Amino acid sequence: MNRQQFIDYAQKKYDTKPDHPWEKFPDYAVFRHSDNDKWYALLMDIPAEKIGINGDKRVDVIDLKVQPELVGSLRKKPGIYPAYHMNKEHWITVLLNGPLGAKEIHSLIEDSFQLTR
Repeated sequence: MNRQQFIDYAQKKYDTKPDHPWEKFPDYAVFRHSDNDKWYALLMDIPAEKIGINGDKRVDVIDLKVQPELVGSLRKKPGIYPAYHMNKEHWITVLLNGPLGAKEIHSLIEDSFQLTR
């Protein structure tokens, strides 16, 4: 799943419009509820290095909130890394255009959504 397919899925399955809090980073986009304004998804374009993957290349990742007892197990899957720019005990960073399946990603997007309802 890529950057495009992601922002679209959010718009349809949640009717959420992407926000861009950072002026310096036009790409970084957050997804929150209209209720409590709580972020449940953080889309970012970052240097592969910042999350351990090598190669002088950039990557598109999304940060999702999960239950602290699942962070250890999830991070063990391929394509899931430690939370970047977010709290590591509560957040997860999923690599887009990566080995993680869109289905598995959709459910994680749901989990982060309900965890911040």
